[PDB]
Amino acid sequence: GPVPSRARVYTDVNTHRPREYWDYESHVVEWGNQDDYQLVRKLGRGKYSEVFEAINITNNEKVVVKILKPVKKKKIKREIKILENLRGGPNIITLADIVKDPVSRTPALVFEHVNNTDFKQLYQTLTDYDIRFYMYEILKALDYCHSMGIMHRDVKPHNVMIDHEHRKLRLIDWGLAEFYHPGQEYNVRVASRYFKGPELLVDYQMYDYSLDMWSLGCMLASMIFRKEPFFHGHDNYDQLVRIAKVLGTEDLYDYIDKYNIELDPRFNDILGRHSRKRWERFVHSENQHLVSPEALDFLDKLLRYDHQSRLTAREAMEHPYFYTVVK
Ligand SMILES: C#Cc1cccc(Nc2nc3cc(C(=O)O)ccc3c3cncnc23)c1
Repeated sequence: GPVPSRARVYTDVNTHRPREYWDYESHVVEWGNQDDYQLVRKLGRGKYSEVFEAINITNNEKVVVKILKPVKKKKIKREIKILENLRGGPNIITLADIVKDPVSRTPALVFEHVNNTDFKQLYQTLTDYDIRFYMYEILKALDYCHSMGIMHRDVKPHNVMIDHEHRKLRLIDWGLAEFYHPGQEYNVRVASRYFKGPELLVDYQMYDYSLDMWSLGCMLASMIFRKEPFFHGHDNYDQLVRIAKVLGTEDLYDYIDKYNIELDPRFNDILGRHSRKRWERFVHSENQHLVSPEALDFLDKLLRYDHQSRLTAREAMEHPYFYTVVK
């Protein structure tokens, strides 16, 4: 079968935590008072919930309320336990309360409110400095959650809320996050298409924190090159082909061969042969001010087929790309 894999860092975090920490199915939710919060306006809904701006009438503060759809009850305590485990961590959104909504008959998560500028608008204006600065803030959040034995699995621009005024960043929507246990096989149906790691795309289930680092690399490439999303596939198969047109097919084969993985035969007549490209090819007069040798080398070290070969969050923070960011 497949060759097994282990995270190269934080491998045994959960192994030596108490069972209460990671056994989320045993978690007992501490309920707050649903009457404390008044819905103000609907912000949107995903496949799993509806999110509302609201006011906390005990202090008149703005908050956000995420009313979970009655689907996949297991996921509910997973997301709750992960938020409580990570609460107070750098740049991790704060879960302020949990209440039972009387209409949906489901849990409603109450989060801190972030006065953000949507990425579709924000990304048009980021400077070279802004991108390094915010990348560094994202890494703080990822090193934190990885060091706490959790992978996010849904890193994408929408989940990185940024108040550009106060230069405040929060990593949100831990609804796809999971505990990392060495040797555990996970569902590959996670992340948004454009940010799915090659591991998910070739059906390799024994992945780990390094998945987030691929997603981060996709974000970075979209920011420095001003092309969002960068790998813009039409479906999960074309997504891998798009990647292979940049990283090349030989290193893809090396990857699947290392883990003795077999490509879906559907790729037989769509994958072709492709050389690995140099990142400079994506540079032009409209994004060159965002690009530097340090940026390209950092990106290159994030976007690797082999999950074991990508920079960890901690290593990424040590990269020359961030020397110019004020600490
Ligand atoms: C569905 C939807 C939808 C569509 C557009 C905008 C938003 N806005 C916000 N979503 C959040 C989600 C979470 C979470 O899921 O952990 C935490 C905090 C926020 C948040 C905080 N502050 C301001 N806005 C949001 C949501």
